[PDB]
Amino acid sequence: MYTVGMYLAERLAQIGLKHHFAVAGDYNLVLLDQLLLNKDMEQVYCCNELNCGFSAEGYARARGAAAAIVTFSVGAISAMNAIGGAYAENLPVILISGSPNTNDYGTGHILHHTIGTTDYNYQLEMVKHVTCAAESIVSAEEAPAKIDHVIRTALRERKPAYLEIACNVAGAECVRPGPINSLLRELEVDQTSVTAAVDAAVEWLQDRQNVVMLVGSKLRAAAAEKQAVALADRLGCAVTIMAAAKGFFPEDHPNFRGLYWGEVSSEGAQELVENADAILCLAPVFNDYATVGWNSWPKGDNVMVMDTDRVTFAGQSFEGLSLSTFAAALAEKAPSRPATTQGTQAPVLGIEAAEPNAPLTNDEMTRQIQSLITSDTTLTAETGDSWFNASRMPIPGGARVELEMQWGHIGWSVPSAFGNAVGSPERRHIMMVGDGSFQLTAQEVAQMIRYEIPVIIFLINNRGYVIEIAIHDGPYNYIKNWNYAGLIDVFNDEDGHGLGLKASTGAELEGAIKKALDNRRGPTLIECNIAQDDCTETLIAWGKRVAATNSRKPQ
Amino acid sequence: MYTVGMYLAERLAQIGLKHHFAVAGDYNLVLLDQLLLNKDMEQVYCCNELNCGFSAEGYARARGAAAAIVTFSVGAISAMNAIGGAYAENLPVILISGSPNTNDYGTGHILHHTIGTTDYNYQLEMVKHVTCAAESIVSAEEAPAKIDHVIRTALRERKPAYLEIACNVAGAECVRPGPINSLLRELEVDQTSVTAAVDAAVEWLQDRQNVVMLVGSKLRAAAAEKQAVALADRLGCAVTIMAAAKGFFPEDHPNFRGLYWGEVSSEGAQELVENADAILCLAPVFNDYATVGWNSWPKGDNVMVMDTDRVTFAGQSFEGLSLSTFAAALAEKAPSRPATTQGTQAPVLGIEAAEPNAPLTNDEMTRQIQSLITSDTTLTAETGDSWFNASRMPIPGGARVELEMQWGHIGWSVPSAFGNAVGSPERRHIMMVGDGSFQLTAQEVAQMIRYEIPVIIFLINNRGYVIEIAIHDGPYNYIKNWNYAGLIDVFNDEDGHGLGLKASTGAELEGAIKKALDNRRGPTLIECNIAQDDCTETLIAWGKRVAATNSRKPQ
Amino acid sequence: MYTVGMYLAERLAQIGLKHHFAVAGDYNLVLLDQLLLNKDMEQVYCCNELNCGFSAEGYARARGAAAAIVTFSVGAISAMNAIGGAYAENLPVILISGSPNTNDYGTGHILHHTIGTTDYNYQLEMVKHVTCAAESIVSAEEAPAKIDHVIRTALRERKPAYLEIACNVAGAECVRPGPINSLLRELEVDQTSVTAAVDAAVEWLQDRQNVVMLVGSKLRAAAAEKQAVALADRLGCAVTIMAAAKGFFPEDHPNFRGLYWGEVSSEGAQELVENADAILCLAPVFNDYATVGWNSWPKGDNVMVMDTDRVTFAGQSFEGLSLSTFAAALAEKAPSRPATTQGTQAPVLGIEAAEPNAPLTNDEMTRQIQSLITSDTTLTAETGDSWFNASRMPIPGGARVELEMQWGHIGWSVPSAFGNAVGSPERRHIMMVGDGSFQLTAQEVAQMIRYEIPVIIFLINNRGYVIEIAIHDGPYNYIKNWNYAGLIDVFNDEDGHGLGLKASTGAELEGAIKKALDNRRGPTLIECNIAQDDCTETLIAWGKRVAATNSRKPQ
Ligand SMILES: Cc1ncc(C[n+]2csc(CCOP(=O)(O)OP(=O)(O)O)c2C)c(N)n1
Ligand SMILES: Cc1ncc(C[n+]2csc(CCOP(=O)(O)OP(=O)(O)O)c2C)c(N)n1
Ligand SMILES: Cc1ncc(C[n+]2csc(CCOP(=O)(O)OP(=O)(O)O)c2C)c(N)n1
Ligand SMILES: [Mg+2]
Ligand SMILES: [Mg+2]
Ligand SMILES: [Mg+2]
Repeated sequence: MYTVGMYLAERLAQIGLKHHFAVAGDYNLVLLDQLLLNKDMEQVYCCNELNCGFSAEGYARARGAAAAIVTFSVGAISAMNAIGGAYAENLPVILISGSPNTNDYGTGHILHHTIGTTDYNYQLEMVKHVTCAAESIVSAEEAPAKIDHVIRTALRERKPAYLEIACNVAGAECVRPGPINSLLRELEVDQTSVTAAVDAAVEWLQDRQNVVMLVGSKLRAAAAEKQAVALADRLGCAVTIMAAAKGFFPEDHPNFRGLYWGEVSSEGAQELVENADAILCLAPVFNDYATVGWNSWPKGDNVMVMDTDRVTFAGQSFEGLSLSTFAAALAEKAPSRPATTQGTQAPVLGIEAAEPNAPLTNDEMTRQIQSLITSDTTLTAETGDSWFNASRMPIPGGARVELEMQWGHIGWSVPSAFGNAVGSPERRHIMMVGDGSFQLTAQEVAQMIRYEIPVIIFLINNRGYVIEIAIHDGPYNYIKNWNYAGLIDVFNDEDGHGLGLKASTGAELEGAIKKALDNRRGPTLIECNIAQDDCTETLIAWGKRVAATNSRKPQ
Repeated sequence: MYTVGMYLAERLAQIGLKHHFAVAGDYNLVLLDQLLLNKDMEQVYCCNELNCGFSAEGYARARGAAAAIVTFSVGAISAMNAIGGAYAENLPVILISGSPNTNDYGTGHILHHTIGTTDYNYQLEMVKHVTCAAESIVSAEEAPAKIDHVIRTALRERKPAYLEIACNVAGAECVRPGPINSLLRELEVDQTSVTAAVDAAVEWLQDRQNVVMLVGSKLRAAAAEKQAVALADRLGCAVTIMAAAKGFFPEDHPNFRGLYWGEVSSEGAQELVENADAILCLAPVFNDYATVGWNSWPKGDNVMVMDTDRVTFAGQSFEGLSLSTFAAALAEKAPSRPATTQGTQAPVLGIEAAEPNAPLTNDEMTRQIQSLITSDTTLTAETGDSWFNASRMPIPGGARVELEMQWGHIGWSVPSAFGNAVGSPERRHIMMVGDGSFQLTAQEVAQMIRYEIPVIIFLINNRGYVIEIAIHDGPYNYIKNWNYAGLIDVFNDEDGHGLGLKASTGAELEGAIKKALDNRRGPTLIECNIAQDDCTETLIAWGKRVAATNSRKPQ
Repeated sequence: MYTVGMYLAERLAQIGLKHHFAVAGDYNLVLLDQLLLNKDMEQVYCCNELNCGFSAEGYARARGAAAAIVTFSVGAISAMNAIGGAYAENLPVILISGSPNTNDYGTGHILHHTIGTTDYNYQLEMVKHVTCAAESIVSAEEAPAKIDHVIRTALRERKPAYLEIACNVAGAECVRPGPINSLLRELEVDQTSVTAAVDAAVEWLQDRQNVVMLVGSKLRAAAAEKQAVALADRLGCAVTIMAAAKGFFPEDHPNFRGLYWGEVSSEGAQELVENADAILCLAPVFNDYATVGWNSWPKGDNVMVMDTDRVTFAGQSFEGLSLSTFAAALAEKAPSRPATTQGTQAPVLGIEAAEPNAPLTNDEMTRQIQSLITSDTTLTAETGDSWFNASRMPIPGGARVELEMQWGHIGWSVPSAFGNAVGSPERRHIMMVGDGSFQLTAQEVAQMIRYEIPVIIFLINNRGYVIEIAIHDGPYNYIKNWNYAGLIDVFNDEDGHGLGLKASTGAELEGAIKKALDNRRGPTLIECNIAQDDCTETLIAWGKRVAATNSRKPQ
């Protein structure tokens, strides 16, 4: 007996998934059983569906795709928040939901876990707004076409997708999937467009001596990181990153000149980019946060925007190509433009160590975290002042930084780091999460414990929502303090090997970090006591610009 | 300076809210400031937006309405789950989201907390599927009409509604709201219909000696609890409840004859209902869980269905009336029909006290919890075996029992008990939650601690999803155990006055209950060690019927 | 045998429908049979579903409600345009669609008249955007509730609504509807609010001497025509209408002072409104066309806006009332304010009779049409220069003018007049329609002929889209000329009593009108030869303002 659920599981295995995330409910139990029969995947359980969804999202940052299985409505609607986040962050997460028995359609039956009307279609209609494809299976006959359609579309678009499978069809006899080379099939490229684009680009660079590359947060989605390097080596020009693009270009590189983020840029990088004769933007996302409230937005005659399927410059826009293909072809023909590398250098941390027994500062915490980042390290940085600490940390080549600056859902980091570490266990896994963020999703630390995932968690306990205080202060920014370190042994109970530690000084942090490195059978949470008043100066400047922009009057 | 947010606050206070629930975010901060200016309300903060929504939902069970305020997308989509919950359970919860600055509409700008496209309307489009009204405010001029339409429709339909307010409109100058008697305005009743319905009902009851009232879960939504009592008193007939209707009819009543729930009914009640010549159903919801998988569903010649706005019986349907006005009018003219009360008795708990040092049983735990329920007690019972324990407990008249049997989102109980206790602090608040459920929403116990809410939480630690085991067993039912009692110390830190206790015997439970009653400055969690095998026999019988119905094969 | 379709037919009869409109399709044939069994209604067939929908719309203008019955998708989507129009113009039209057999739900079957996917819900999801209620019926048991919900909501909201009925459920056995007084039940009014609103309104009028009523296009939707007269009688002030409100206030009232429409107002009416101390706006719609491109929009301190459910003035807004109840209560307490009636005059047509043999002018045509308008005449005026001719015609009390100025769908007038004449056959029915408009819907004249409906059609053959030429000229405004008068013979064939006549002079028009008045057994089309450049001066002035407003550059 080969079933619909096995077809799904076999295709998920062919994507490269070694795991999928689940929360059981009576609409998906038979489905979950079919997925357990597949030998190439482990079925990982989560506390709640918001966390399950974000676990899949993190797994997708490790493996290029992921799958989250939930129950109808009560499960799926919370997961839709994580799916919207996958869409925002350009990740192929597949959300599969159990759905009502086929015999209930066209009857007028009221069903459990619904709003209590005869419409069972509302979940599909809701989820279409946060997915690139969305299908519902009510027969075994139609399942192959729909399963494959959602997976193929997700992988090609780099966007999440949705399936629902009727609870009484997940175990129904289904045809077997045929063999494949890859489930990712790109669109065929138009060589006329690439050629005309390259030649136009070469002509445009002729009278432009000061050239800067600006790397954007869609570069990984374009699968063009290597072609970005190739291009950079032939131009020999300065390379900068947008905040959300950290780790998508090696900061090791001899021509790297730091972070462009308007008035909160690395030293020199603002005037570098803003005075350049040619700015080559590689897959940028110029949203209100990245532009510091619409103040720092490169555009005009001096800008070339290289999106994932398009390049635009000099009054022209060339389409039917990929960033991968255009960057590779332009690399062949690009002239030397080294001027912007001369009389500049890669930015440094600029934090000399603190007196080891003094109260722990933000700079000092940032310094020790930075020293932990190897070339086999993944650092997950939460929305909060962690964006601004992570943004000023130099990293070695091969190191991966995970940011969620488009969606910006606080608490993302805990289940994301869990999913990421499950998907790339060979790497060292670090995360920086604020106290506020941590409270939304804290319970997934228990699943890190259950599955023995050695994430090192730097909890910044600054007694509130500090980034919100820098935008607009009020009573809503002040939260109930927990003993975050002591939470670990509650989640351990009898079995677990999590470790909960405290650090109120440089010397205490140093010692906690040693014990964290040695703890291999579970996570280690280092509660860092940082003063509420002790945040980055970059956060305070950005926050003021964001507050002004959000509050600007109507017309 | 009178503002849009102030207009909203004033109307919310006019509904009778003394609290509203919020999670801050930059899209709603200015709105939160305006709501804070209102003298008649306190602003209660939550850990996450899912919990914030269920806290409002619990508050609405106490006060008849509630408000949750969230930020765009990252907040709102989680809260949509709880709003779907509010729809399912017929509760006027208003969800208010902060939304984008008016100046970004029609520009093409990409905004933080969005999926990254130019569509800002997608949240409104999603939330329409789980609300009775949903509006978007982008000007102070239109705000009054949209605020009032949302609030009025919610209250009248007994369904949740949605508002989004542009972050730069919340503090814009607005006209003042006029004085009101009540924002609940009902539809005019059609007396021609009432009269004909009553006259037809009297004629239908002429040759029907065995009459039984079956009280349903929409009776509170109909605002017809008193009229139900008047009708029972006049008929003098037997009165039963459906599982979801507990506390909507007084179990004190001399003519009460227990729970009707198919094969898992109280003693006698199945035979009583199913053999009656007339069954008067008052506001039923005959879903798949309530009918035990379509096996126990009263319909046909012997059945009268009284919906909130309609009566159906004897091949006729009468509308333009309300359950309240029809029940009253029928009580005036109803014949005496006492035959079903003669010789029978109201059902008894029937649990003998255990030996005080024997390992704690489900029965013994149920016995001690049942003794805590007074006429001023609210018992919130979670989806789990707590549904079946709660449904076999007799309660005194005036006792309130909260079940979420249509939506059935595990974890609902914790934030719902929180909001309900905040809304009715004069009452004693008891909570029955399973270990599995507790893990989804655990963190809101920290808000009970923050706001000093003396909920007594009976945590049933049976080491997994036991109700899911009764449907279909597999590895997905077994969760990571926590030290649930010890979690209270973590949430307390230095501030709090919550108490965490364990009970493994009848005597240990007794002492923990006594310390629970004496703790007025915070919640008391009592972790009860119940065996995984030791669940009610009703759960097992009901579980098998549900599995067989859910799994029935396609056509 | 009492069926679902009979329940529907009986509820439609109870609203006051003596007709419903249909286009047969295999999905609705059985439903159409059920409807035909109803003794109180005739079933009227239309050429196409756009026309069917607009025929219902016109019927609703006569009788307050209407019904159009169509087939799935191929029928319903065209009808949605008319439904959109009904929403725009505040008319309770019920669109009923046949839909798929219930056994196809949850199967994956591909069905005829669909887009060819397994989704059959897409029609319902589309129509929700242009309706106040939308329900799908897949069982006889649920049919009564859904039928009554859509009808009651439509009548109370004064908006259209949607039903779909499965093609195998329309003939299914149903319970019978109970007797009613009226299917229109209003919301109970809040006396506290009315009292405060009237008392603040009186106080506000006490301090303001020059008062002017401005009658708006939602006054009929408010059902407040008579209360408006009472208010005008107690106030004794000048009364003006907005263009779309023509006929909603009697123009031979001694205090009527004409049309307010910015710079295209009738003589003296612009100054009268714009220099007033108080402007009482009774149910206005201030769209871009009504305000002459936002140049003439009364607002601010001298303005009181009475909506259908709200009153707003002097920094306050009162709700929980109706325009009907509020204006009646204000009519008993308001002060006398006659100053704006003194000196001024009710405006006249001001067109001298042309020399009878001179080429027909726009003025001469307008003069002769104005003469036909009696107290029991209904004039349907199409989008085009007819808007501007109708708006400069004085009409006696009781006369009705139908304009579609919110939706503005050219061609609406032909099927609208047809439905209106079917619904109000005791009246004289006149139509003004342009050549361009007529071409979209000309075939419904054949239905006028079929059903012997004596509409007098004045077809203005100005050879193109003259209103669009005044906005912005180009080749898209010039259309193929037809022999419009000769079309009547084609539709007559050997059977009908339509008359088609040409008028190129005042004498020929006079002769044609006399023949039109004598033709009782069918419509009379009078094709009037009007020069392309002979359009009203008001159209030119208005056209320029609209063009400038639409083209205004982005920011
Ligand atoms: C789900 C969600 N809710 C609310 C917000 C709004 N928000 C953004 S940053 C922030 C504060 C984060 O606090 P913390 O985690 O303590 O970081 P800190 O700024 O203190 O370092 C909030 C409440 C959000 N982005 N996502
Ligand atoms: C959000 C959500 N996810 C999943 C489910 C499916 N579900 C129903 S009962 C249940 C088990 C609850 O277990 P517990 O709280 O331990 O109570 P017990 O049955 O053990 O008494 C689950 C996972 C649900 N109802 N809601
Ligand atoms: C369905 C539809 N299509 C197009 C338009 C745009 N439009 C508005 S007025 C008009 C011209 C109408 O021409 P005619 O009926 O001859 O009247 P005239 O302007 O000549 O008086 C057009 C095409 C519309 N309102 N509705
Ligand atoms: Mg913080
Ligand atoms: Mg359990
Ligand atoms: Mg024309």
